[PDB]
Amino acid sequence: GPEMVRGQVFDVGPRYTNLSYIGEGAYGMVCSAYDNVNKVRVAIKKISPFEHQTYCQRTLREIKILLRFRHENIIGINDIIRAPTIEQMKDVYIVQDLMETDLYKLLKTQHLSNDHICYFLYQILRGLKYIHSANVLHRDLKPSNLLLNTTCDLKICDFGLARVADPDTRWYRAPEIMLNKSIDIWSVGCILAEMLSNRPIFPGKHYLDQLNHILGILGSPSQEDLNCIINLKARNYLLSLPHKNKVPWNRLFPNADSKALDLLDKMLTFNPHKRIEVEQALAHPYLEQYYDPSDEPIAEAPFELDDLPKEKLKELIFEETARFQP
Ligand SMILES: COC[C@@]1(C(=O)Nc2ccc3[nH]nc(-c4ccnc(C5CC5)c4)c3c2)CCN(CC(=O)N2CC=C(c3ccc(-c4ncccn4)cc3)CC2)C1
Repeated sequence: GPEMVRGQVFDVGPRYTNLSYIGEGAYGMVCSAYDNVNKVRVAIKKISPFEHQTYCQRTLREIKILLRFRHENIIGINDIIRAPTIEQMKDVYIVQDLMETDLYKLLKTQHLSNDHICYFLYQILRGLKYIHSANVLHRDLKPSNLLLNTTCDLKICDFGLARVADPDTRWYRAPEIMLNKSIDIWSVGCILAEMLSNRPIFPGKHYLDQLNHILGILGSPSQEDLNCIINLKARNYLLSLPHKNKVPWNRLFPNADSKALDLLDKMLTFNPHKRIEVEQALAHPYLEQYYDPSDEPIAEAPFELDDLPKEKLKELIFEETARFQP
């Protein structure tokens, strides 16, 4: 009865037909499909998380957040398919917009132009404005989580790690998280850097090597950065560390644009309190030809702690997808 992709039941018909393998990952499998009802191309992805709570946790964030968000530079959810009773729900099928590819695949095939880089960056920070304006952190910004259509339109995906802000992949992890909302800007910076060099800038093997890469290019932190840390054991680590001189951006990036390296700097500042916020990164000279606060929306309804048994999450998951059932 049901369609099937690489020996994987896709029980999404009769509405969704002509299914085609796009990719896979720990999450599940993603597919291109035809919506026979709205007569348009979509992406369906089959998730099977009900065994372990952290899967249930990521499933529910993904759904909660994306249903609640509407933005031009954020992948929405269109429809969601799941069994009509909670006992029999083993899988969720989340239908979203179809796109051509992600930034990860794009970088592996082409060195981009300052034209491609200025626009992509503009759209990222645009997306991020909405997200932060909802008091919400993505927490996992990176190339493979920025989707592209043939029109060079960029959309941000995967809110599996999303949280509400509340001060109480490694290569894009901000330095404060190896020690103890700006954490997104550091990712956006590391992404800017990769788009410049077609190389990940800070490719650490482990959490300590990650720092060494970071301090390798920034040099050792200043007095006031060290202060604004308040972790002692962490800070004690940093002190124990041989002095390393700041690399000027333009020696790592010779053929790169003067204005962008000025934005990268304010983006990759060690001190989280000093680092540029989205609002301003937008207002930076490098994005002068794009920056338009009229055309740069903010969440109308800003936002939720769920460390619960996988049975209550399965309930909430069922509850949140209810709106798609007769
Ligand atoms: C990176 O974007 C990939 C995830 C993302 O959304 N993909 C995605 C979404 C919409 C899309 N439209 N068009 C394309 C598309 C079209 C064409 N070419 C591409 C690129 C060439 C690849 C992409 C596309 C791709 C896939 C799912 N994910 C978010 C997610 O679904 N959630 C967060 C994580 C969850 C989860 C993770 C792991 C497990 C689990 N792990 C181990 C065992 C069991 N379960 C369970 C749930 C479930 C909920 C981010």
